[PDB]
Amino acid sequence: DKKASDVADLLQKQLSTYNDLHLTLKHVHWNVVGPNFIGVHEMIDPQVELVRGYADEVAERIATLGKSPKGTPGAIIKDRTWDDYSVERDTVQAHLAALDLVYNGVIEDTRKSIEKLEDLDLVSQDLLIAHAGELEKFQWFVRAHLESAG
Amino acid sequence: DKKASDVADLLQKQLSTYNDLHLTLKHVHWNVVGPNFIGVHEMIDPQVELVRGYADEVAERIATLGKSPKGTPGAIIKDRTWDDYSVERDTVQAHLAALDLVYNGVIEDTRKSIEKLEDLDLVSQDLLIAHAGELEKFQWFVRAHLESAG
Amino acid sequence: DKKASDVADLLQKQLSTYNDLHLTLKHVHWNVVGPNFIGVHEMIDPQVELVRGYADEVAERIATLGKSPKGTPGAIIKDRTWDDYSVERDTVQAHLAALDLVYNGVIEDTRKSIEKLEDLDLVSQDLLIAHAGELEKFQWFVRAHLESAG
Amino acid sequence: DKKASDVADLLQKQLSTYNDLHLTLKHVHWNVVGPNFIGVHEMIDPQVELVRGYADEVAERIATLGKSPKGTPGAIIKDRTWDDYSVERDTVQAHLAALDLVYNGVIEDTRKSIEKLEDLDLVSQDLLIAHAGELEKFQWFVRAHLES
Amino acid sequence: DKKASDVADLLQKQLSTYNDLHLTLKHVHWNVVGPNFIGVHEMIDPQVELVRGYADEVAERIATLGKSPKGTPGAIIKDRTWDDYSVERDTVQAHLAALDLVYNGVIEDTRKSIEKLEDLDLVSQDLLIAHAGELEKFQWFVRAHLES
Amino acid sequence: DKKASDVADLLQKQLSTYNDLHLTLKHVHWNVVGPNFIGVHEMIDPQVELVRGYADEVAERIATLGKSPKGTPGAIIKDRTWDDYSVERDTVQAHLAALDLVYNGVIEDTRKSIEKLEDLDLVSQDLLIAHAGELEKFQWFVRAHLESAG
Amino acid sequence: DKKASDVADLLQKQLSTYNDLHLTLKHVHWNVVGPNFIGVHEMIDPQVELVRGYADEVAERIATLGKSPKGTPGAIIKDRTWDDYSVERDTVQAHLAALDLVYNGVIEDTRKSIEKLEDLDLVSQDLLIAHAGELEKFQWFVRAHLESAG
Amino acid sequence: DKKASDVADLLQKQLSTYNDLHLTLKHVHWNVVGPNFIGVHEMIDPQVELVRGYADEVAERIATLGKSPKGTPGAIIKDRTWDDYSVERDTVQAHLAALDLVYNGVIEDTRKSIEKLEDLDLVSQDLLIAHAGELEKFQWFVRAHLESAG
Amino acid sequence: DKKASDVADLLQKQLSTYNDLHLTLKHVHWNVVGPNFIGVHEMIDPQVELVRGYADEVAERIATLGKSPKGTPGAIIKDRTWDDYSVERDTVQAHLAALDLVYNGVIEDTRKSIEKLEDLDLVSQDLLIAHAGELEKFQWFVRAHLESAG
Amino acid sequence: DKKASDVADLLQKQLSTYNDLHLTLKHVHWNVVGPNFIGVHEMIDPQVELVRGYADEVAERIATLGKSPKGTPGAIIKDRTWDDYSVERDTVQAHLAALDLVYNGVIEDTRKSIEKLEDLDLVSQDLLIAHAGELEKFQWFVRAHLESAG
Amino acid sequence: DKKASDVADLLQKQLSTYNDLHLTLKHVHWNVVGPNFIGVHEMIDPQVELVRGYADEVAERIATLGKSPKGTPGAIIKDRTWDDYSVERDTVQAHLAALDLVYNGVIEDTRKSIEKLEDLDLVSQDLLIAHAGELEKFQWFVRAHLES
Amino acid sequence: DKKASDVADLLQKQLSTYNDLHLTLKHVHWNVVGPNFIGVHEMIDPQVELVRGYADEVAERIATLGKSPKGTPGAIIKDRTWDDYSVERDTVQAHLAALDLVYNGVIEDTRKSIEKLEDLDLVSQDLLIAHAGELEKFQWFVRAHLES
Repeated sequence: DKKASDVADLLQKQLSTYNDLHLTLKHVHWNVVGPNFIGVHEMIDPQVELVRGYADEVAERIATLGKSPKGTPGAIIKDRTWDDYSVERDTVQAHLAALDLVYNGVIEDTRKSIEKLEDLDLVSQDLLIAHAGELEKFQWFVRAHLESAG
Repeated sequence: DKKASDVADLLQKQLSTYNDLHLTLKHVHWNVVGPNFIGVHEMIDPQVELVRGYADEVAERIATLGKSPKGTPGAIIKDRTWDDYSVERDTVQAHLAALDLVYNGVIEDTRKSIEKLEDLDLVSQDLLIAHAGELEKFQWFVRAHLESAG
Repeated sequence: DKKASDVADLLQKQLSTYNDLHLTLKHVHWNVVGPNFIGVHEMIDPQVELVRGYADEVAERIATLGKSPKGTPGAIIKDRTWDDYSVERDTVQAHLAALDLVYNGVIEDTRKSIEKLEDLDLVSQDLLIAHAGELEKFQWFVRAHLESAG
Repeated sequence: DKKASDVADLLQKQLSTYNDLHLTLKHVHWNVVGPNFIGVHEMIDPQVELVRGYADEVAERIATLGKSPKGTPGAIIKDRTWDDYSVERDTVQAHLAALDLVYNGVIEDTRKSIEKLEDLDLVSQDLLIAHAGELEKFQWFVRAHLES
Repeated sequence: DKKASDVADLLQKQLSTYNDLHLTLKHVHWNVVGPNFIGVHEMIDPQVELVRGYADEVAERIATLGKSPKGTPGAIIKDRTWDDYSVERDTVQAHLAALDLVYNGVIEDTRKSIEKLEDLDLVSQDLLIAHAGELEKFQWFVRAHLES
Repeated sequence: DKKASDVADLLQKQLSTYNDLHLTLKHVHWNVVGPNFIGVHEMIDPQVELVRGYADEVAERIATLGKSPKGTPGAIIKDRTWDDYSVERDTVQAHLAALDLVYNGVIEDTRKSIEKLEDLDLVSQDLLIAHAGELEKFQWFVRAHLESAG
Repeated sequence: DKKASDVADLLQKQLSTYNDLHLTLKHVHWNVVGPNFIGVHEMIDPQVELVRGYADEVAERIATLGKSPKGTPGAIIKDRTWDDYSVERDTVQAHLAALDLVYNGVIEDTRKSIEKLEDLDLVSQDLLIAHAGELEKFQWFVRAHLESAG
Repeated sequence: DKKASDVADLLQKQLSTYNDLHLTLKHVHWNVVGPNFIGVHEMIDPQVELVRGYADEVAERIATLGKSPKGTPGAIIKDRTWDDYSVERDTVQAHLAALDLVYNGVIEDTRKSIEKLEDLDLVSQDLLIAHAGELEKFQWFVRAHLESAG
Repeated sequence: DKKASDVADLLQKQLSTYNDLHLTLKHVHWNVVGPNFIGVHEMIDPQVELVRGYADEVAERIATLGKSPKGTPGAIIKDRTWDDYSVERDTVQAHLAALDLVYNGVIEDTRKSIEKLEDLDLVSQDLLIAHAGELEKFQWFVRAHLESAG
Repeated sequence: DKKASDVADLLQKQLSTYNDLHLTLKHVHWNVVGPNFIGVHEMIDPQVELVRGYADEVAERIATLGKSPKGTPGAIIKDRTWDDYSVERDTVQAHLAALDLVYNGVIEDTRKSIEKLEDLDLVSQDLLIAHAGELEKFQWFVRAHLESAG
Repeated sequence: DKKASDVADLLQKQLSTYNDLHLTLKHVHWNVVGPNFIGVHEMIDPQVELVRGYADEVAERIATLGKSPKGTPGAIIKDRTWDDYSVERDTVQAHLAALDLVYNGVIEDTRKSIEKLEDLDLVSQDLLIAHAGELEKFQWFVRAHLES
Repeated sequence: DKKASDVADLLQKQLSTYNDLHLTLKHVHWNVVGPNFIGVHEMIDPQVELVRGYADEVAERIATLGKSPKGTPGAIIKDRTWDDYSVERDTVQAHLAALDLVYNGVIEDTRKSIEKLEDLDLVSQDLLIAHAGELEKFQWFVRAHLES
């Protein structure tokens, strides 16, 4: 129960971020309009599944550690730090810029936890290190759209 | 814009209920313990996908009608009427009883909308009528567990 | 069969609308060019699939009703629906704008046949109710690419 | 509940029809001979699975409505209002003709249930309305065979 | 031919058993409730398809032997020597117990046919010997449930 | 591109032949009846698939050559090829006999375009050489159903 | 080497019958014409694969026993007893009648071997007993065509 | 009937060579022993299917042309020119050397026919040109085994 | 159940033979080296699959008979069958020779259990009859790699 | 290779733990009975799959390191880990309780090898880090079935 | 043999083109940015596999013709007559324009080989004629992007 | 950013290794002859796809880190520190021996990068650590061939 409790808490934070993340991901998928919006749909779909699956992993890891994971809407806002995605019906430029911002928080938060799990739980850390690869790759695809010349 | 606006609103309610629903569904999947918890996992998994897909349908129907659908956590609690699933680490009996309750609201709410869409939009109604079939069947599987003799 | 004759007549118009539709749909696929034409390709492919399928259902339903379904080119330009598609090799917006109007008539015609079937054949009605949803959803995606005039 | 018992009762009549139907579908499959029985084999197979699935759908709908669905041979006999299918080893013509008559009842009974369910249960009605389309479509393929 | 009519007759008794069996399998599927009915759902499904397939195998074997296989509800009643399955909405315990008894007969009847076919038709015998393995294997899973 | 213009012209005729062909092919599918009609169903289904595919290849080739491919109903009845199919609900032989003649023209026209392409475009020629094989093989199966007049 | 040699010989006979069988099967597939010839194709195809596979089994069993199996054309006629299928371009009635005859020999020959292997090799016998099931079922489908009333 | 008759004859020759070929192919598959015999099995299997399929193509092309194709064992030896594979239980070296020889005849014979079909039937020629690619590639894999240094 | 006890006893020996077999089979897979070791890999993989499957059948049959099947390591070295496999990292022939002898005992033991079951349980017998065929076929392939001493 | 020798040694213990593990895992599968035994079946099947796979990875890694991996029964009971599984035909809780303890040792041993590998081989460490996650997740599911003593 | 060495030589030039092509295809895939790079991603992927497969087809054809096919980076440089693709992170417009020019050469070189092979090897020619169709089809999709 | 440019640089060296590697893998595939070249064919195929995929993974990682990944033949030559693979049509023994030496460098270079990335980028390191396992596993199968 020693450090496991502490790790379990770190994961809960991650759990709420993922839930909030795939909800948001879906939200923009539904509200993006404009010329190149099919490409955005194409790009979001797989990420939504990846993140949803990461929520399952993170959640099942919290339970394996001994605590009870929370996935209800209330727990999402309680844990939440990143306000609430506020861009609605809009273009690819607006939603991508906003999403890039969302990922800065997600990636930065994931890096810290990986750093914090170094001496608590290698397994749980490896879990986060695997997620960071896709989280960061995705942000790049997002950024790549906002570069009409680079 | 006439009645479409009104239909679009009815759907938004449904959209938030579904989002809250698959989040909750997942929450119990993660927190159910006890002897017959594998059967509960088995039963929940497909429902989580069905409901998630219904969220996409309902959401894409709101946009098709002309309004902007909301899937962020904030919109879920704003629209929300059914509090916030409060059963955590627990047995199959407790979670199923709670879920049966959750579905009473979901099914009852879906029936009204189907009733209200009768003279507004047959298509959107057919969408809800298709969902009601699975929503109700699922509740029965849930109830079936709580019947150790019937 | 008297009402069966009417219903069949109604479906025949729908059939010809569907045939002209997938011919037209494919026509644009082969003629859309521009920086984002591929997004439109990936949008049309499954719609052609669906509409070719809908034509089969309507044709088979008509036969089921005891009438001979007509699918020859002469039959199509007779029942007709819209001016023989006049956009050749052109931009994405030029094509999508045209497509939008083509879908306005399809959806309107579908809406009317559904009302007329209300008191004639619940099964044939159900067929169009099912069709309307995807037909409307598709226009939506076409319109999503368009966003001018404020 | 008192309006749902009415829906459960209809459905059980519908459930027994499906069971007797997919058994009969297999029976004709096993006994059709003649130059083109192969095609009738192909035509019946997917229908058998469709109807076997429809039986499942209705039985589950009955249990959802709080009643106990009946699927034993005895249940079929009790509910059955028609005569046991009586064609044995025979021509494609003979079976397809008998089957045409069978689907006349199946379809007529389904429409009457779709008609009653109208003011009782729109969800249960939707279930049958969906079935109807397939049952009637299948009867056409049976009939197309009969028009030499 | 006079030794093949004997094989066709056995098989028809076997064919009616399978039909009554896969109908009953579905029936219990539709009526099991309780904490662990989900598993019994999973356990019955593949068995249902296996038995539905076995019915097909036997019916075709009968037609191959020159006789007309019977698969209608009426055929089942005529051939049936057992009582219609009588358990309705009930516990997993109740159905699995009733089913255990059902498979006792199914298996006993199959061995007697495997025993007669010995000197009548080795190919038909091989068909049943193959079925037996699955029928008995399935009865064990039913029984494993009963040993609390 | 001068020869490219000719080649493209040649393909356009082929395209319209293919469009009329799968429309016609499907027309008979919906109208064949008789004791062995299903054998004809199973014969036509993959042929419609193939011909719809061939039209796509020819259309894309034409575009590849710098021309705008035409696939509208008006385009089809203009280039035309055979009298608008005139067999409605009829027997298998009645339909197959008609189909046979329709294929005589297709195959003949293909044979000629292949000769003309001999010295213009080996790639477009190769496309028709490939098409001819299945087109001819199909007529064969149609004729196999027919065997009268000794 | 004792009885294995004898069993190995019995199998070689079977091997040549199978090879001759799938060749013949294919021959009629190619030469059957008439109304219901699609059904015959449909029926033959799977049998051709089954029999071809039985040739592999029987052949690999001969090698496993210690002898060298022969699949060349010469070995087929040497072992052959049933002349050489002599029906060419022809109808379903003619080819089926001929095939029924071919199977009488095949089935009768298979029964004897099963009978002869009873005290030589149970495994090799089980192999033949499995084949007999399909060989006999197939003959029935063949006979079923020649019964326009039964 | 003019040249088609002549082409039909050329194909029959090819048909018998293929039949004899896949029989032989299978024969060596069953009789190859030694260290690297798995690789030989691996290599033969796909060729056996390819060649069997080529027999179907060639055969269906003969019928499409108007003649009756022959696949019975008798026709194989009548048409046959290449004696009868005489290597039995043996090593990879022996069987491969023999097979290389078999293919020299097959490839050389195929080249002539392609050459002879140049002014008779382009379609039938294309059929043979497609086969030659695989026939020749296969011979190379065979030769590659007999090169323990090259 | 008296005979059921004997039969079960018989199967238990078979079970342990199968467990030692797939453990041993996998042992060599990991230790075979040499120029043609991969051919042996591809040979063993499906055999391990099959034998692991056979163990499941025998185990389940034993339970079906009312006995407790034993699959622990202690159970295996008790019933035993052959000297704990003693070939480590070695050549292909060294391993295959050893494998050959291991299969001689398996096949012999199977042959005996099949005779003993003759008058006890036709179903359990049928199970081994089925197993014997693949077990023997596998030895064959092992022996095919070997061909020394004339 | 000195450290490579140590690492290999470490993996060999892991290998034997994995072999005993899937043998034991399968042992219980065949011996679990009770009202909810099937839930345990469906829980064990993929775990056996995984553990058999892990053994292959560890075995191949050991060989990759230049050592001979040992997978014989004698090797397993030598390295050993826990008392030869002693629960035969028994209840679900009786089996799962035992399984729980077996997994405590596996996970602990894995945890230690991962620490020891920290400074010897990052790749072999990564292998166990990957294994630990599923091994621990599985214990979790086993423990989820258990919930006594408050 | 002396007429086959000519075919092997052509093909090696063709083999080096394909290798440099599927490497370049991946390179543009990795460096396209802008509003619609996703589509260009989708468009390039299947082409990459097609060309990687074509490289295989030609290399095997060369070995079949008795020569040793060359596929190392050094082989590419030796055979290469064009300049290394030089566009880095850049707009879809920039890469698709550069690629259009690349396929101009690829297609022109393929037709000249199809033209020589005419009297040398009809089978090898058939191989390239098949490739050409895909290479030219792909160049059209590249160009359709350029016509704003 | 100044610590990420270091990671991007390493990776580009790694990216050029993979490209030269999957080209070379294909090259040996095309030129192995002898009694058991078929197996070496099977062994190389999945490795080729694995390495082609790894090239993609690294290139994308470089673009994610803000740099432009280089995949053209010229890029390979520039980064390449080893000699172009020089074995032509030759025995399985000859290629597998040469390949063993090739993977010695590939693996040694990958460990040094895994070692540097330790304090630079744990995510990029994780990427290579994953690759290493496959690269080393593949080198063992190459070596197992060499131990006659």
